[PDB]
Amino acid sequence: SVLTFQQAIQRLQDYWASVGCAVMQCSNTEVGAGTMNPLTFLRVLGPEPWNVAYVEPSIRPDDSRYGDNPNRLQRHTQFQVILKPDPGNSQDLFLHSLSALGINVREHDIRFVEDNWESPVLGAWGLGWEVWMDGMEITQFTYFQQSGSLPLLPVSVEITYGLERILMSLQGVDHFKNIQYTKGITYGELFLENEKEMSAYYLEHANVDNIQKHFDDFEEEARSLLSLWLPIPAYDHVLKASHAFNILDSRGFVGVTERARYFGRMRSLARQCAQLWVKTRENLGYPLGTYQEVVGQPRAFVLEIGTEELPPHDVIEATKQLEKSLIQILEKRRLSHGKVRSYGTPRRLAVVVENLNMKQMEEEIELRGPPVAKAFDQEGRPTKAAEGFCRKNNVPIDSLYRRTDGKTEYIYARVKESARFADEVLTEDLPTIISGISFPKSMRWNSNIVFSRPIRWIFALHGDLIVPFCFAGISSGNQSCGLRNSSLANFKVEAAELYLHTLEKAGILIDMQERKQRILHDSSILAEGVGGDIIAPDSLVQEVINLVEAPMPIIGRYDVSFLALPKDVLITVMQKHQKYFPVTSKTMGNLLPCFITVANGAIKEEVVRKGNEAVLRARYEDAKFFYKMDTQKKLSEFRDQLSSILFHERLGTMLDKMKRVENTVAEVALLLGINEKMIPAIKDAAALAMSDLATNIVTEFTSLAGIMARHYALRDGLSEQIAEALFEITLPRFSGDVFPKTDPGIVLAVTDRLDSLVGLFGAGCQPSSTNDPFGLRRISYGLVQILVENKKNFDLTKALTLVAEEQPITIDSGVIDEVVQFVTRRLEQLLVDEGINCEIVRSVLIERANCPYLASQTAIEMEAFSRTEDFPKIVEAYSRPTRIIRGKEIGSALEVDASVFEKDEERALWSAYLEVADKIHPGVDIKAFADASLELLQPLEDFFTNVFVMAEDEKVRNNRLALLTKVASLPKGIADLSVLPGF
RNA sequence: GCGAGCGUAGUUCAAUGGUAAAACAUCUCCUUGCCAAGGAGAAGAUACGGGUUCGAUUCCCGCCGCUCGCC
Repeated sequence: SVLTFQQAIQRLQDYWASVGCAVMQCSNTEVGAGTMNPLTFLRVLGPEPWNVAYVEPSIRPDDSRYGDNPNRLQRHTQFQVILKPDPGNSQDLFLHSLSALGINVREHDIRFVEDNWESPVLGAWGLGWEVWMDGMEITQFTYFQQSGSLPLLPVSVEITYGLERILMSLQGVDHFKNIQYTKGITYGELFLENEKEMSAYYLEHANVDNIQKHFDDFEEEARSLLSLWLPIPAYDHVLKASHAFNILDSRGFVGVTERARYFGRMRSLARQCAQLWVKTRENLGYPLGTYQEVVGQPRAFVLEIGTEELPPHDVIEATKQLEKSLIQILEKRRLSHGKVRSYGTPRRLAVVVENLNMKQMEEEIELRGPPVAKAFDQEGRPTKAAEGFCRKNNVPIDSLYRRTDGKTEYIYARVKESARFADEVLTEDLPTIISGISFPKSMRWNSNIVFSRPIRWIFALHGDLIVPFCFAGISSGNQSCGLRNSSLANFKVEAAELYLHTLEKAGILIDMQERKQRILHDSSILAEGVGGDIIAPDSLVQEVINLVEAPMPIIGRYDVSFLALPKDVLITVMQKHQKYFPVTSKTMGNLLPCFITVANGAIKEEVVRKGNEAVLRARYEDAKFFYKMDTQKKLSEFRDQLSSILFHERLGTMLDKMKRVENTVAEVALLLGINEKMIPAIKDAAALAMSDLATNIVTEFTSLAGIMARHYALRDGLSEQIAEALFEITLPRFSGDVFPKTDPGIVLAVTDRLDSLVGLFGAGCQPSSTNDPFGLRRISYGLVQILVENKKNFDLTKALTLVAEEQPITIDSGVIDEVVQFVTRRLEQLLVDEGINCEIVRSVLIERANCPYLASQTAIEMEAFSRTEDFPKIVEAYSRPTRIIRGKEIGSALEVDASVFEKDEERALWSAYLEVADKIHPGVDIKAFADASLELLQPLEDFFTNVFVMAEDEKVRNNRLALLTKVASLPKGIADLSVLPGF
């Protein structure tokens, strides 16, 4: 029959005992996971080999739900296996485990989807995958690299089965209380009331001060026993203190600001138990050993680097910096070739260079060295440089001559190219090619070489002969693994020109652009067989392509009564978590009860559809309960939960922040010049803002912040524009998203971004680093795009003098004069990379930098004027009276008068100044300026020609100074003309 | 938190294994004087430290600053 719950264990722990793991027992203290058991956190540190495997429950109380939802339990059993050192087969033993416990691995769909692991409390992290059998995540698989705070050597492999998410799939059961434990008895009929009334304890009746005391008591005892040098009890007390913190957090007694203190209090206990254990081991001497460690026509050249499953976006950025790094070094070494072409797959990165040469080019080239001054001399030609110049080239020293190299120097000679057979060249240069590829996250598995996933085979051939070398303990050869668990899981390719034809004879489609066209072209037949078509945003196809090797699509049905949910929760479940394709009927274009999934390989396609249909019958069944729990109360009541989300420590939660916005959004609608008959209809849509952030859905689907506020608002019976404005307080959410277009949608999206700037700035967290906490870059970058894309006239130095007045911490006039600069630099960077010149955007941003729309308007309109032949007339016309007045003690400020203006050309210059200054007002555009100064430039050169400005008289020489101070100051407000070149 | 790319006169930019160039700015000499303009001349730099090589601005390592993605 089927596997019961105890046979699963009785077979897993004897299979893993045939391999060689010791089989221990669980602990006797409450833990939350398995990786914190005393014998997998302590005993991975050191040189000590530790193959072990055990079974333990895990108790985490904040997941207690009275035992009703069929997936979450407050006490669930695991199965943990740790292998140190990494044996090498570490994921071909796993798939023998699976078919050992009665699974048919040639029939289901086993997928290795990447998921890293990190935990700051223990101070550990590692890289690895999670295993999807028919859509269900069943197992985690990790290589460790830190533990405590000291790096690991050698690294450990951790495999952690979860034995109640496996047994519901292997048995056709939807609710855990129907799982057959042994022949006759059920799982519910053993653990139901423990599930039911330990929840009431961890959830309602836990005495919450006799735990607050026990936390500190355990902390003190573990800190004391770390001074008699006793690691064992000094860690058990850490275990039973981090337990008592969990049933504090569950009861809700931990506020919002104590968590950052509790985590710190308990992290430095595990951080310093580790350094004691690793030493008390080595004072014994490590009683468990120690870990120490030809000429012919051209032929093709193929190089493949097998791997274990890379992420979906480490194939794309590593199939480029390999082909480029090969293109360079093929010609750096004087070798000729043809059509070079790369490829990719989750577990191989191939490159093909066609008809590669057989020898180097072998031509003689000139080469000039040091000048005749340094090396050559009269009767002293060889000093110390000529010999060094001929030694590295071994040409005889009397084979040199001179050339007019600028100054008729630099003696030189010829050299040779030294043909080297094109297969002893690559031996020297390939390892530094393969070692060149660099990723953001990277591993170590058996040495100090770094890569993103372990390399398992290298297939590098040329013609018929093998290019021999070694990288990371693997000697290159001519074998390759095909589609896993098939008849061609290992083949050998003879000649490098029948590589591709052999590869696709084992099922693999390696050409990346011909997997997209066999996904999106066998999905359409399915979607049209039912009546509709797919929804494939090309940010999802680029991540479904690189999860598969030989694709195969399948349609599946889910229930119709789930169609009452919002459309944008159905599609987000089906896309961002399971990676499916929704289906919409192309007549009346809303959703249908179908989905399309992409299997991988030789699949039964009768069990995988039936297995996938029953996972999003469960995720939908949870989201529907959340939704029905969220329509129990009117939306205006979800505000008063907001006071339990942290924003920043010394300034507080989110409820106070949204409190500080209703009181200022009544003026930012006057700075932008918004119509009067909408300043009412904004403010009531300002109290409801950011309310959905405490909802039940949005805590689960944290990407629906903003959608599931408009959905509730419209349903409650508000206006349309209120609900629509309740959505664009979040736009834009990343780089390249739509901006707020409606009128009351700008006010709020601007008023929020003013606060999150002025508060975070005037309260310590300044971005002065390469480190970016709190995202102060994009928050400051979006505030200028909401304006330059929307034709709005703003004042950055008045709004920041008014949205800083509200904060709880005091804001002095000096700290808002750096926010303006941190915004202006961002505007300059936005403006330069639009194909603008760099010198004009620094001559408009000196006084037009306040209103970010007029600046971006008048900096594009100034370059086109700079390229016309009036720029050199104006930039000089205004430079003749600003240099001549570099300081001569002009004291009588205005002085522009006819008191004594007995000058000849003054009487015709001041008139021109008045008739132009009557046009140029402090906000004029650049063209009226550029046509109003061209007629002023002549009386200038008719004034300077005659009048001797400098003082031949004592008092009356200030007219002649003010009359030019004015003509010099006219462009104050339009452009700072003393920076542009050509002055 | 991690990666990626960068750093040359005062501002912008060429070059590369072995006399670091040019533009604008600055200075002096000219005089239908003080501004501008046309002419001659002069001075001025590889962020910093370390490594090989006879010689590194260039190849290698380490420190400081800047810009950009993810967290």
